[PDB]
Amino acid sequence: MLEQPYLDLAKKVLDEGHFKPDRTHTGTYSIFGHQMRFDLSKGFPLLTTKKVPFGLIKSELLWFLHGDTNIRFLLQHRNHIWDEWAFEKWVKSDEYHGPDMTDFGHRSQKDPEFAAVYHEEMAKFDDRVLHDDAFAAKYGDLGLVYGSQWRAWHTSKGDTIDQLGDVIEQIKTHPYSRRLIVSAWNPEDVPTMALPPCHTLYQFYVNDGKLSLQLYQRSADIFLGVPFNIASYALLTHLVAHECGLEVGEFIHTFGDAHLYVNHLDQIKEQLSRTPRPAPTLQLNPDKHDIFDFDMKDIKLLNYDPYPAIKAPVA
Amino acid sequence: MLEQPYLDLAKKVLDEGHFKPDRTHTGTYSIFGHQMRFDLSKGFPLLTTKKVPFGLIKSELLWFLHGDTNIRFLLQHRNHIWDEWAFEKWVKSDEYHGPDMTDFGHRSQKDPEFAAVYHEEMAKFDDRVLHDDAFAAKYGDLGLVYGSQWRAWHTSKGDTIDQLGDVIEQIKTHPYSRRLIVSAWNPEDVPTMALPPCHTLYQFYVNDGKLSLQLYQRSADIFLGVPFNIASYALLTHLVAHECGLEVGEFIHTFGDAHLYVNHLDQIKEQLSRTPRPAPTLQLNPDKHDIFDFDMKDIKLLNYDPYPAIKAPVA
Repeated sequence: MLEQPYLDLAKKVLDEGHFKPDRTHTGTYSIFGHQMRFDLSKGFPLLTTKKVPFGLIKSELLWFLHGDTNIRFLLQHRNHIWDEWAFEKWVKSDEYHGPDMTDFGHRSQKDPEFAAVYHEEMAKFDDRVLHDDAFAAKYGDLGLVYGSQWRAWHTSKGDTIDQLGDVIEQIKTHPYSRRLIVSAWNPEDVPTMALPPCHTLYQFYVNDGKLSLQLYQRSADIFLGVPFNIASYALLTHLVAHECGLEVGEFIHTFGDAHLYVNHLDQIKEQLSRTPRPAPTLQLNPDKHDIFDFDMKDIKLLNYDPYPAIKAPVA
Repeated sequence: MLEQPYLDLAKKVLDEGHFKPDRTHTGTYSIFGHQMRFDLSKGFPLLTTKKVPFGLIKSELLWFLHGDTNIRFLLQHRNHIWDEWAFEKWVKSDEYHGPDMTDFGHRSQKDPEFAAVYHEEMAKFDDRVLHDDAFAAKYGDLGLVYGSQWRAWHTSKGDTIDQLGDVIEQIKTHPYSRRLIVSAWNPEDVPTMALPPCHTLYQFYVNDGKLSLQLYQRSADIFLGVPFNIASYALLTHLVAHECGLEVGEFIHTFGDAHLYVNHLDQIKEQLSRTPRPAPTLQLNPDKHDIFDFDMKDIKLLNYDPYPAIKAPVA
């Protein structure tokens, strides 16, 4: 069944994982080193064993593909995956004259109404970003995010390299290249910043007139993360394939540390007693071929009949 | 037997490989995506099924570890793996007033005496590098090599980051880090240069008080390359383990494109009918713990009883 390499990872982490005290200790089971393959000709590897929001995914991949870094795009799509980040830096100094929130991702988890403060304060911020150009520009731009380092790497000599656009230029002239590699890792930014990338490095490849893609992800959350990630890059594999006129091969997900957090073993345990269903067909716009000029309504997904989504808390 | 994951790779490439016209077409069998593990507590994964020069390896890793980039070190150790590179750039313009050699790695393969010209000319160059400070400085320094981008990455603001030395600083304070990553890939240099790295990215990890290491190599030569590479990084895993006071775990070799060139199928076929022997024990100096201050005579290897080495031509 298409998503089984998923399910197998978590079976592995569960009974082969190691405990690491490593958060704020908190706990994890973690394996170092794992490839996993998906044949993208069988289906779209959106997990059927719990409902996953494909639109939070195809929006987030369209931000990346537009070279975007400002929050505002996403919040114009009901997409709240990046908020936390920007809001933190908002609640840092100035206009911010309101209720401090150090460790709000904990005080707002070990709360009751420390949740409503944050959730009004965030209601607020998200609205500031939405309408105050002025504001948006300053706080909603996160600056170093994936779309930034995919499409505009700052080079020592002053320019900006569209690292993806050039690799897409070599798929079409040099399909047999062994260097079709985009990095999001920058040695010097890496230690200043909040979130050194998980989705560290990717290489494409061509044979048989089909595109296969390989991701090196450095840290992973089996429960809450990996189901969403499989789809971002399985979609990337389909639109680059789509634009370079080739067919979709395979998506290979390689992990350095994979880990399940301890508060997720319950859910992941229950998910596992379910039985994967025939997976959705992905299907994109022929009349449109400009992928950096794609919008929402041109990637369509059909026949995703999941099981119920499982709520879990993030750790 | 310790080196079997090797042997299995080539069995895979051989009967699962694809033909790619991709050199100067010339031919290869190539797979995209492969992890491979070595438990470094069983032995040192220096192939027993053909003689491999461990000293060409432990010298080359000491150049890297000294932040070195000049050829001269290596040529002071009978180490000719990097020559070709430097010599090419020598035979580019000036003092060079001698027999052009465009495509000498072919004219000097599809030759007879076009070999003696090169091999006197190179005798010569190597000697220039050896004794002419002046010269060495200019031609024997290759500039962007692994030791350069491990220990002195040029950052946009003017400094040089000792990316390895800092990660070795975090093994000892932050052993449970999920970011123990050194890159040799630089987005902007990458397209100017000759040889964009194969040994692209590496991450270390700690559990159980033992160090395991993971390499992402982007292109690989199963026959002539991979046996030498397994040892460079299996040695790195032992000396970092050695200096951070921890034990040696495992070495995980992940490959994007693995490939065997067509002129190597014979040899690799014959190697495979051999039967791997108990592997050598690696053993390093206790009194010395400064690994960047290591020299040759402090890494010792014992009990390597290989089969005969198999000569093959490079393609």
